[PDB]
Amino acid sequence: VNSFSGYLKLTDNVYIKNADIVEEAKKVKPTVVVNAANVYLKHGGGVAGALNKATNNAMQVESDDYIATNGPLKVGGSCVLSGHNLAKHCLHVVGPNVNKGEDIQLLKSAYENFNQHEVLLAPLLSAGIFGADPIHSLRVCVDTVRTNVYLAVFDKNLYDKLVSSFL
Ligand SMILES: CC1(C)CC[C@H](CO)N(c2ncnc3[nH]ccc23)C1
Repeated sequence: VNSFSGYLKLTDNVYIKNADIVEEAKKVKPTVVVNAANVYLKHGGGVAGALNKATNNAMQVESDDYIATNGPLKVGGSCVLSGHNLAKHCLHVVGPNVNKGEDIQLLKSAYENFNQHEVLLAPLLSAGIFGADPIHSLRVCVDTVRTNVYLAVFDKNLYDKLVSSFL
């Protein structure tokens, strides 16, 4: 039993809700919140920009030190950093950005990072400003993640379309 509330159950391990991931994280304070990161951990917009703003830019400061030490992530890769005031940990995961020409096949590799954590709060990878089809992203999530994932979908219209079209 966990403190996630109001989710629709899609499968044995995947749950979905129309919610702002920032507000969800502040309420639940989960062990792991997933960020829709880029390889440089530049948290300028979308989910990443919103999460960073909620940390008063502490996420960006930590991220800049991480990159200075380690260099950029791989597309499809991830790193674990602090969750600041939002969660214990933040799993920064890089899904392919279709608006940069990146291979959508890497979306499965991106979701595989979730399997290293027993429970996560997460957005749909590569959705929003990353330019991928969110229905497809949900399909890959369900077919790849085996741990317990609680998906927050910000757009209410998009949430209803994902539920109604789910197979
Ligand atoms: C374009 C979106 C409405 C759809 C998919 C992603 C990840 O779920 N989106 C978010 N989902 C949940 N919380 C969020 N906060 C800021 C953006 C955001 C944007």
